[PDB]
Amino acid sequence: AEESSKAVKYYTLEEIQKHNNSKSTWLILHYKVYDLTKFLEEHPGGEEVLREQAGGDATENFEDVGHSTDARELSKTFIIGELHPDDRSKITKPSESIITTIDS
Ligand code: HEM
Repeated sequence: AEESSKAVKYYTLEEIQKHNNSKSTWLILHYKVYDLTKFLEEHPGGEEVLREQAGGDATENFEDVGHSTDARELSKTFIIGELHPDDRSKITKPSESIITTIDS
């Protein structure tokens, strides 16, 4: 009648957590929110690879897998929003420090 709205722009860890279905594959990369549902098809690992990560900040993982500057840039095509102040500094800014010392 007289209104409009779209583009998540800013979502909460929960909002993204709710979206973890092949239909609502939402995840957070680096600190933004991307629509995996739009990047489902694509990806070598498959659609799940994204779904299995959809439902929160996948960066924490996507960082280990060590994606390519292309994969990251490509995600910019799915970017629908970003993590709000509800869990920004909670995920925002990637980082990981683990000691690797195995043998098997
Ligand atoms: C929003 C984030 C993601 C995007 C846009 C993305 C994109 C891609 C792309 C383009 C590739 C092909 C090679 C490359 O990395 O450039 C790839 C491969 C892969 N990704 Fe992701 N990925 C994302 C998140 C993840 C997460 C969270 C995991 C782990 C849970 C994951 C696991 C893998 C694996 C195992 C491969 C296959 C390895 C290979 O191609 O040799 N990805 N991803």
